[PDB]
Amino acid sequence: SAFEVGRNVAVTEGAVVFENEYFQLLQYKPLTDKVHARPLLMVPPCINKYYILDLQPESSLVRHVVEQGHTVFLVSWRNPDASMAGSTWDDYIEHAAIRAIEVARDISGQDKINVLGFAVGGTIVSTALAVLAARGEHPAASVTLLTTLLDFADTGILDVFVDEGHVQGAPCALLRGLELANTFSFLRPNDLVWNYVVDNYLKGNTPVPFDLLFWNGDATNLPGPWYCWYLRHTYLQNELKVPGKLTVCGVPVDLASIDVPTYIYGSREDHIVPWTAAYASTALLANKLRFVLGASGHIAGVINPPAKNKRSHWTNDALPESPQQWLAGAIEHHGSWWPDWTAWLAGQAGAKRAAPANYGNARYRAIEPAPGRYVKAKA
Amino acid sequence: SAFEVGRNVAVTEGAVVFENEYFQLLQYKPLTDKVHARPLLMVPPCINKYYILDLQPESSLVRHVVEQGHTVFLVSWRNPDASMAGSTWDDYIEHAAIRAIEVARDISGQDKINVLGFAVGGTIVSTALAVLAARGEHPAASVTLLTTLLDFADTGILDVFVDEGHVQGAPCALLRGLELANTFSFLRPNDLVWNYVVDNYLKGNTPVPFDLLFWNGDATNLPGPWYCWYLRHTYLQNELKVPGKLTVCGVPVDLASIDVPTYIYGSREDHIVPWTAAYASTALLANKLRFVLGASGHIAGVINPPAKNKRSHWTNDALPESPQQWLAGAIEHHGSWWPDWTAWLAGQAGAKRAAPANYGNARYRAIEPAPGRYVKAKA
Amino acid sequence: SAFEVGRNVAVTEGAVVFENEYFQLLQYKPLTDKVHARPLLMVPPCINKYYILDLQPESSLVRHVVEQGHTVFLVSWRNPDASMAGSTWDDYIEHAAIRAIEVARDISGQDKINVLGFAVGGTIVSTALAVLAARGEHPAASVTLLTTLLDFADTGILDVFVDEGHVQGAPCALLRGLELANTFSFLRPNDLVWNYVVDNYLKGNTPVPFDLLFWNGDATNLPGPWYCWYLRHTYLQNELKVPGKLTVCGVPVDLASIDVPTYIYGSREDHIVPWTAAYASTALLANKLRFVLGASGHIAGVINPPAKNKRSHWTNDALPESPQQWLAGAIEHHGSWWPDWTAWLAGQAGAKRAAPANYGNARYRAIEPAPGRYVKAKA
Amino acid sequence: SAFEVGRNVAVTEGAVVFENEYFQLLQYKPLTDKVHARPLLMVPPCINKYYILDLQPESSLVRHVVEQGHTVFLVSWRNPDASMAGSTWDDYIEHAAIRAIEVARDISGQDKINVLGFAVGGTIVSTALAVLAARGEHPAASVTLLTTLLDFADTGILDVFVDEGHVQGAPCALLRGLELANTFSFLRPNDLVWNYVVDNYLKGNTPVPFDLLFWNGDATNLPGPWYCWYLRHTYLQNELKVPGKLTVCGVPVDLASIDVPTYIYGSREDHIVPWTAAYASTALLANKLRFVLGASGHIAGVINPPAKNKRSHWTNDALPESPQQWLAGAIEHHGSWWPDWTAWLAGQAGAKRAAPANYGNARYRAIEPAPGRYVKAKA
Repeated sequence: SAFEVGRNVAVTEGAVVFENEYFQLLQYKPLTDKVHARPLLMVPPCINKYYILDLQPESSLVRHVVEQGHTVFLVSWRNPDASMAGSTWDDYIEHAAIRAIEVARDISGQDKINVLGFAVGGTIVSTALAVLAARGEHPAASVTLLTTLLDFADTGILDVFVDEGHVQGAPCALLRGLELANTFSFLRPNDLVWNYVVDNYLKGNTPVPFDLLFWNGDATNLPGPWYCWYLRHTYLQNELKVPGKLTVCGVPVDLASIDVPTYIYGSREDHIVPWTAAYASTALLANKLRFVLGASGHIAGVINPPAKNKRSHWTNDALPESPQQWLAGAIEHHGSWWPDWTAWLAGQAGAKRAAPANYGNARYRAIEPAPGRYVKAKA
Repeated sequence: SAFEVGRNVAVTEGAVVFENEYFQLLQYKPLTDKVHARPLLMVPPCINKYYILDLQPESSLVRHVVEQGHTVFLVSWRNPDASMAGSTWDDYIEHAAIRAIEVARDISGQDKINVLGFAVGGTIVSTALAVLAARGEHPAASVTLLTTLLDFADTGILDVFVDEGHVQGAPCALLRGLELANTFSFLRPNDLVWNYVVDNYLKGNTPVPFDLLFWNGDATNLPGPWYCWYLRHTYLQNELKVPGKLTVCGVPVDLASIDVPTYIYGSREDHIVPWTAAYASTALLANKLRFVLGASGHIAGVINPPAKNKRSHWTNDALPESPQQWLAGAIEHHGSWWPDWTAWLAGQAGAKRAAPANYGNARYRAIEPAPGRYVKAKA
Repeated sequence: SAFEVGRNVAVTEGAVVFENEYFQLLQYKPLTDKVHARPLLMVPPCINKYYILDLQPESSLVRHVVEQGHTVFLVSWRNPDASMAGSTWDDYIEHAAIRAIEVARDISGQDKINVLGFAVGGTIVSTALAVLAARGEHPAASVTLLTTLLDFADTGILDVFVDEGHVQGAPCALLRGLELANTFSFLRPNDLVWNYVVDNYLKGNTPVPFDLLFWNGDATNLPGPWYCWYLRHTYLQNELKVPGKLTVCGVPVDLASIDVPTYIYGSREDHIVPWTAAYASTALLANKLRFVLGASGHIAGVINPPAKNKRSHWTNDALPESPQQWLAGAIEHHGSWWPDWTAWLAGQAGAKRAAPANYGNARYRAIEPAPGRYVKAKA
Repeated sequence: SAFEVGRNVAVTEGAVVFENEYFQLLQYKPLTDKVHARPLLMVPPCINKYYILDLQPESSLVRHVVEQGHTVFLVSWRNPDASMAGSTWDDYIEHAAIRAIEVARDISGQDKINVLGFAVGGTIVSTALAVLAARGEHPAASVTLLTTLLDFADTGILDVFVDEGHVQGAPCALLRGLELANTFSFLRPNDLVWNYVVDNYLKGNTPVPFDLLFWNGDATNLPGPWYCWYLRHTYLQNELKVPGKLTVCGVPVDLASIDVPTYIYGSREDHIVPWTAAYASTALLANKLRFVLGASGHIAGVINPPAKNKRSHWTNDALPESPQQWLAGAIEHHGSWWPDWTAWLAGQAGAKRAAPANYGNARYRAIEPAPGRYVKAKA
C-alpha cells in the first residue's frame, strides 16, 4: 500500500493543540503511566515535512521518546501558499519557533522545557533561543541539535567561483514567491526533469529506501524572503556563527548566549550536513556540551532505532578544536546512539510524575487529531 | 555601458549562412589574406549561449583563430520555445551537430574539416562523429575537445545517496517542457531566489568578472527529453564511455570509432569539468592524442588570450592511465595554451590558400549578419 | 601477561612441514572430522609477520578457516639477516611464493589448491601466479586477495613533488642492506624517536588495540634490492598493472593471465590500502570476480570474526569501472564478511573427505611445532 | 659543475659574526649605499640547511632583501654531532633563537629588529618571541612567517589510526641520538633505499629541479629529545596553538603574546605546509596581520624571484575564519609576491641611513666568511 501521511506514516497518536498561520503544535498521547516533569519540544525542518521524525512506527523518533517517558510537543509547519509569499526568516523565528516555545511551556506549566531541532529546525531553534536570551528569557533546560548547521564553512556553494576572475546586498524583502524545496536536492536542481530522472534512477539502481524517497518527494514551499535570508547569511556569508553579526527580531544573535546543556549529533557519512560541520558547533556554544557521531548517512544515521541493533556510534568526552582529533580519541560502540541521547535527556527532564490525562490545557484544548491537516497540504 | 550581444559582446564580423529549427551556422569574415584549406567548425554548449567563445574582442577565441588564418564556422543554438518542448538528444545530434558538419563541409568544398567542441558541445560533437563513423562517414580531419566530459565518473551527483539504505527507466520521451539552464549552476538550483542571492553576492564580494556573469545569466532552455537523456546517460549512469552501450540516431555509440587526431584540454582549478575527468577521455579515444592542462578555473582557464601573457599551462607527451602520473611528468610553461593549440591545429588544417571573398556558396548564401538573431532570443 | 608469539598469540595448533632460507611452510592441525579436498595456502605480508592472520584465538582467521573445514597451509617468512641483504623481488617470488605453492600442492596430492594473499602477500602471490601462468602452469583453483594493492594509483607518494619545477633507473641490484619495515608506518618514518612518540601517543590517547600495536611493533627487515624493486615498480611507477611491462623470474607479468575465480576484499576506512585501490583490481583480473567491502580500518575491517556480530559489509554483483558506482548499488549487510568469503571458498574447494591424520607427507614430514622458529626471530 | 655550498650555492657575500654550539650568525655585506635602520634576522629551518634561502644568486631571497636595502642577519644551524645527541627543543629556543635575536639586536644598536622564519624556523622563532614576551621582552618590530606551521591540525599523521579499535607521555628527555631529517620526506621514510629510489625517480621522470634535490639531499641531524618534542607537541597533540598549554624555557607559550605586525605567507599547492594550515595562524596572532598566498608548491612558491615575472599570488585584506572564504574574496596578481612583502617590510624597518662599513661591532667582529663552516658539515 502506497505511503499516506496519517495512515501508514506519521501515525503516532496525538492532537493539534495550537495553530496559527505558520504552524500547528502537536502534542502526543502518553504511552507510559509516568512522564518526566519537563516536556520535549521538537522543531523539525521546514525543508520537507516533520514526519521524517515520525516516519513509520518502527522507525519513529517521536514514538521512541514518548515510550521513554517524555511528553513530546512538535512543530508541524504550514506548507506556505500565496498568502505567505512574503514571509521572512524573522517571521518564522517570532511566530513559529518562539511562539511554539511559549505555547509548549504554557501547557506544561513548567519553568523550563527541553528542546530539539533537526537540520534547519536546529538552526531555527538555536536562533530563536539566542533571540530569547538577548531578551532576558531562558525557557530551555537543554537543547538537542540533531544534524544541525550553525557554522556553514566548507559546505561547497562557492567552490565553482573561487578561480574565476582576472589576473590584476539587495534586500531579501524585495522578493516574493514560493520556491519548492527538498532535503536531498536543497543545493541541487529542483525541476520536473531532475526529479523524474533522479527518483527513477534511485528506485531501480540503489537501495535508497522508498519511505525516505516518499518523504523527500513530499516537497515544501519556502517563502522568497525566507529562502533568500537563509541562503545569504548562512551558506554564503556564514554570519550566524559570528557573535552579534546578525540582527534577528530586533536583537543581535550570539549563539553563545543560549548557554544551556546541549547535545550535538552528526552522522559520519552525511554529505548534506558534514559531520565535521556539525562538530564545529562545539566552538560556538556555551555550557556543558556532548558530541556524538552516528555511523552512516544523513537519514540512515539519525533514524536508527535501537531495537534492530544496527550500525554503531562514537563517543568522546574531550572536545578538541579539530574534529579529526575528536575522532582519534573516540570509542566506537555497537548499535544506535538513541539510548545515549535519551539517557542524557532524562538527566535534563526532571523527576517523573503521573502522565497528563488530556491534551493541552484550558487555554489550548485539542483542535483535531495528529498528524494534523497542515502536514497533508501539497506544495 | 551594459553588455549587449552584437553590440559589445559577440561582435566578430560574420554572417549566418544556414539556419533550421535547431541552430544557425555562422561563418566569420576572413581577417587574413590566406587561410588554411580546412576550416574549423566550433560546436559550443547549448547550456548558456555560444558567445563565451566570442566574448569581447580582446578575449574572443573566435577572433583569435580567424587571425591565425583559419576559416571558422560556428553553431549558434536556437533558444528553444514551446514548439521544441519535445526535442530529444537524438534530434540535436542529427539536426544540429551532424547537420552543421554537413553544411560546413559543403561550403568548404573540402573532404574533411576540423571540429571543436566546448563543454557539452564537446560531448555533443563527439557523439555526432561516433554516429557518423558507424555510418561509414569520416568528415573530420581532427577534433579539439575543450573542457569536455566524456567519462562522467566522480562528478558528484550520487554522493548524497550512497549511504542511505537499510542494513539487510521511465522513458525520457514521456516528458515535455523547457527547463532553464546555466553553466555555473547546472548542478545547482535554478530559481529566482538562488539566482538573485548568488549574483548579488558574487558581484559585491568576489572578483568574478561581470562579462562572465552576464553570459552565465543569459540562460538557455533545455527541452525536457534532451535534459532527461543527458542527465540519465552521462552524469548518472555514465554510459557514453562504455563502447556500444548507447544507441543514438540508429547506431551504437563507440567513442573509439571517431579515430582522428584529437586535442584534449582541461583547466586545473575547474570544478564544473574536473581536469582529471577531461583527462579520462585519453582512455577512450583512438588515434594520436594530445592533452594540455591550463591553469585556473572553468572559464578563466579556457579564455586566456596570449597577448596578455598571463597564467600558465602544462604539457606532457606521455599519457599514463592516471592523471596524477601525467601531472608528475608534466612541464609548466608560462602563459596561454592557445599558441600550443593553434600550432597543433595548423598541422591538421592543410596548406594556406587565398581567403574566400564571400560567405557560404551558391547553395548557402548569407542570411543576416553575425551574431544572428537566435543568440538574442531570451529563455 | 605481555604478548608472546607462540604463547598467547599465533597459537593455532600446527607444524612446520618445510623450510628454506626464505620461509617456513606451516600446516595446521584439523579441527573437523572432514575437510574439503582442496587446501588453502595463505601468503601473508613480509612487512611485519604473518600472525596478524592468527592473532589471538578469538580473532584468528587461520583458526576460523580450519574450523570451517579447510586444510590451511601458511607462509611464515624468514626475518632476513645479513646473509640475505642482497635478496631480490625475484628471489622471493621463486624461492618462497612459487616454492610454497609447489610444496603445498605436493602435500595435498591435489591438482589445484586455493590461495590467499593479504596486503603485500597478495601482490606477491598474484605476481607468482602470473609468472606460473606464463610458464603454462595453473596450480590455483581460486585466489583470495585481502586488502591487496595491484594498481597503486593515487597512493600519495608523488604528491609533494608534483608542483616543484621551473616555469619553462639505477639498478636495485646495486643496493645491499636490511631496512626495518612495519605496516602502519611503511610510508612513514621508521626511527627510534618516531616509533617511541607514536606508540606512546596511541596507547594513551586512542583506542588502537594493544595486540595490533604489538604486531605492528614486531618489525621485519626488507632486503635492499627487494624494497627498492617494490617501491620503484609499484608505488612509484605503477607497472605491475600494465600487462607485460615488468619481467619477473624470466617472464613478462600479465595479471590477466592468472585467470581463476577471484575474491577481492577491501576495508572502507582503510588508508593504507584505499578500498578504491583494491577495487581497481577488478579492471585487471580475468575470470569470475567478486568484490566485497568491509566496514572500518585496515586491520579492524579485515580481522572481524563473525561470532561477535560487529560492524557490517557491502556486496554488489555488478562491477562497474568506477568504485563510487559500485558503492551506490551496493547493499549493506550486518556483521562480518567472513561468512560471505568462506561460503565462496567452499564452492571452490571440492567435496569434503576425511581429514588427514598427520602433517605433510613422506617427502615433507613435520619439523617442529607451529608457529615455528622463523616468526620468533627479531629484526 | 656539481653543486657546492660556498662555491655556486650560498654565495651571497657575508661574514660569520658570532657562533656557539648551536649556530653561526651570518651578517651579509651591504649592496646598497643606504639601509633601513632596523635589520632583518632570518631564522631558517634546522630540517635541511639554511641555504634554500640563499640558493643560487638569481634565486636568493637573502640577496634580494640585501638589494632592497635591509641589513640581513641569518641563523646557520650547527649540524649536530654526538655531543649534541641530548639537545632539547628548549635548548634550541634559548641558545639559538633567543640568542640570535639578542646578538643581532646588539650589533644593530636598535631597540627592535625585524625577524623572519621559514618552515620550522617560523615555528621556532614564533616560540622564542612568545617566550620573550612572557619575560616582558619585545625585541621584534615585526615578524614574517614564510610557510610556517603553528596550528598543525589536519597534517595527516593520525589518519591511518582513526579507524582501528574494537567496538566497545614517556618523557622526550629519555631519548638520545641523531636522526637524519630532510624536508620533502620529513613525514616519510628516511633510509638508503627510499632515498636512492626517490631521487633517481624524480631526476629521470619529473622536472623537480636539481638544486632543490641537492638541498633536500643535504640532510641534517635532529637531536633525539628535540625531534621527540616537535613531533609530540605539534604534529601529534597540536598544543603550541593552545594558549598557555606548553611550558618552554620556564614560561607558558601564548602565541598571541607576540603582538607585533605579522606577514603570513603560504603557497597554494604546498602539501608539506598546506596553505590552509598556514592561514590558520591568522586565528592565533595578535596585532595587524597580512596573509598572502603564492602560486605553486612548497619551494617553487616561496622561491619565486620577481625578475623572471613568473607565476602569481593572491591578496585579500579581509581575514575571515575560513580559508575558502579568504580565497573567494582574494584578487590574483601577476608574478612574484616578493615585492608585496618587501614593501610591507620597508614600512616596518625605519628610515634609511648610511650602510655599515664593517661586519658586527666591537663585541662581535668577523670570524670567517659566509657561508661559514657549520653549513658545510655533513650529517
